[PDB]
Amino acid sequence: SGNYLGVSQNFGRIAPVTGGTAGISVGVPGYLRTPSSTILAPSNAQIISLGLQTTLAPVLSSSGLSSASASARVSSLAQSLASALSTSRGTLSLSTFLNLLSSISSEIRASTSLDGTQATVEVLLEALAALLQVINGAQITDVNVSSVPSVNAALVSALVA
Repeated sequence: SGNYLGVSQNFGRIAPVTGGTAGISVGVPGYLRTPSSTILAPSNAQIISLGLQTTLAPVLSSSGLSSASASARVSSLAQSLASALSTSRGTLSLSTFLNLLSSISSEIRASTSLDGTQATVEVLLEALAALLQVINGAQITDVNVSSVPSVNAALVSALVA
């Protein structure tokens, strides 16, 4: 129905008693349980915090030093589980996520271009981070590694170029 001027000037005591029928999906989203009733409520915001958190991690943790660059990627792995405890299951996409991981290596600079000696150690630090991110709460199937370009094949291609 329509609460616009309540169709009569008496509407000042008639709240918006309209809305409830959600099409063929009466309170049952499942595939897209968005945390607000507004189609894409994370309107290139919260869904981009899966980038912005690690883009700004070295910027907020006092530059891209030999602790902050690990902290940035470890923080994304910690949010991977925390996002699974929310609407998601620690996943996003299968080919579009690779375009993210190719940038996530570039912005903290390790696991791309300069990758050659520190990157040999980082393969064990992120093999541990992939086990730590499940030790954090283990939702049974919650450890995405894509098909190679997952900020992880770069740590081997650093030492075995």
